Amino acid sequence: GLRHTFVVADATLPDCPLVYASEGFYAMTGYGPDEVLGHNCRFLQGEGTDPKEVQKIRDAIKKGEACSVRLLNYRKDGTPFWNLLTVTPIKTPDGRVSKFVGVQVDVTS
Ligand SMILES: *[C@@]12=NC3=[C]C([C])=C([C])[C]=C3N([C][C]([O])[C]([O])[C]([O])[C]OP([O])([O])=O)C1=NC(=O)[N]C2=O
Repeated sequence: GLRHTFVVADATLPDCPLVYASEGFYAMTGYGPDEVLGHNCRFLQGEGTDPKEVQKIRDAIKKGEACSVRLLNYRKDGTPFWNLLTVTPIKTPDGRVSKFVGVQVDVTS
């Protein structure tokens, strides 16, 4: 298949911190678990990140809906790369959102 990464966000906490990331996620971005875990994924964002696309993710999280955007992210070394992101809400049986799962694909080609 195509190369991709994977993270899990804990919705039971208010700002959706990351609680597990795939080895590809650390290797793609250059950040380590000690600088990724516990934090919201937005640290990957930067000057060229489109605020309208960011808005689409922020609303989907509030609304508990899946979303797919294309964002300009930045590695730890500041170099940019294009990240196609799909966020999926994971619900408990009672309809409540417990976790958000994100597949990140570098589509810089
Ligand atoms: C990020 N991946 C990512 C993965 C999950 C599971 C979730 C829930 C969010 C992301 N984001 C977005 C970020 O965490 C945040 O939700 C948005 O920026 C909108 O909220 P704010 O308050 O900051 O406007 C991801 N953002 C990225 O830029 N790159 C990803 O890989």
